[PDB]
Amino acid sequence: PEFWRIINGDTMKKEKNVTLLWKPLMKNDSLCSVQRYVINHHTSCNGTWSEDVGNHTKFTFLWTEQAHTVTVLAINSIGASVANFNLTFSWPMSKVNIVQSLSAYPLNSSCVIVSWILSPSDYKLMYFIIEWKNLNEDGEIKWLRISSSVKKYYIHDHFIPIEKYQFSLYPIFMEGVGKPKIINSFT
Amino acid sequence: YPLNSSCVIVSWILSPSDYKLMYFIIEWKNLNEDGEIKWLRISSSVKKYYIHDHFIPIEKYQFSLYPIFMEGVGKPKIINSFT
Ligand SMILES: *[C@@H]1O[C@H](CO)[C@@H](O)[C@H](O)[C@H]1NC(C)=O
Ligand SMILES: *[C@@H]1O[C@H](CO)[C@@H](O)[C@H](O)[C@H]1NC(C)=O
Ligand SMILES: *[C@@H]1O[C@H](CO)[C@@H](O)[C@H](O)[C@H]1NC(C)=O
Ligand SMILES: *[C@@H]1O[C@H](CO)[C@@H](O)[C@H](O)[C@H]1NC(C)=O
Repeated sequence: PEFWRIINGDTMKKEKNVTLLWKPLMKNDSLCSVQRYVINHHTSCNGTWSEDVGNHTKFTFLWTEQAHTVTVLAINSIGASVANFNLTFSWPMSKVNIVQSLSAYPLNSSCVIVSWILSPSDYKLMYFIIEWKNLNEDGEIKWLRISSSVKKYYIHDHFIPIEKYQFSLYPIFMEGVGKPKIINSFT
Repeated sequence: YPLNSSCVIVSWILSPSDYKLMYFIIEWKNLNEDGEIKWLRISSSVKKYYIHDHFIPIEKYQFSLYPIFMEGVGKPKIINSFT
């Protein structure tokens, strides 16, 4: 699976609610069928266990402490997956910004232009998240994972000219997720 | 200058000379990416051209108008920045 973290809370509060969302596996990716999914959490106590999420697409947790790591193992009847995606949460690196600017323009109803300019940083940079949402209705969040090597990508999605949309870019580092950049419209 | 995302209008001016000119070739090339060179034909009777194609307004595009006389190609003319 490819999980995605949703946060619904104030930045001032030290405890944040994190929701995990993943796109259902396809026939080839899961090698066919996976009967049940499991999510494991990493704790400073180093407790090894398993938590069963079910076929439900939503899972919620409350993050308070420093070092937390989540791994979504897709256990099949044969066994468990060997390679999984990875993400970290912590405070100090959530303020550093490496991307100063970005712009978004509409081509038509099928594609959107996004460009960004960033600056070199001491830590290694590998990949980025770009997602979009609608303010007219509080629907589901649509997101995509892109590489940091290429500075230019066209979003292929439906877009209503009348409705006003929100775009945002999340940076990813080994230490965690940095300061998110959210764009409203032309300014 | 681009009228919108799908139309660009170019303008020029000519002066009398001993040689005569027959047609013009409109050529453009991108800066950041090394894309294929696109060229178009135009006669000298009409002074305006409405280039219609898919364009991305954000990036700069380099334009070039070249003249033709009895002896062939003349001095290249380069347009680097949008007006
Ligand atoms: C997170 O997972 C990736 C790949 O699954 C791995 O390369 C990396 O070392 C992991 N990080 C930690 C802190 O376990
Ligand atoms: C929108 O533009 C894209 C190219 O950016 C093109 O593939 C698509 O066909 C266009 N939409 C329509 C409805 O023609
Ligand atoms: C741009 O202008 C040209 C010339 O009138 C027109 O054909 C075209 O429909 C216009 N494009 C848009 C997106 O309005
Ligand atoms: C092409 O050939 C014709 C006849 O040989 C000549 O009149 C014409 O000038 C030539 N074209 C050019 C560009 O010289």
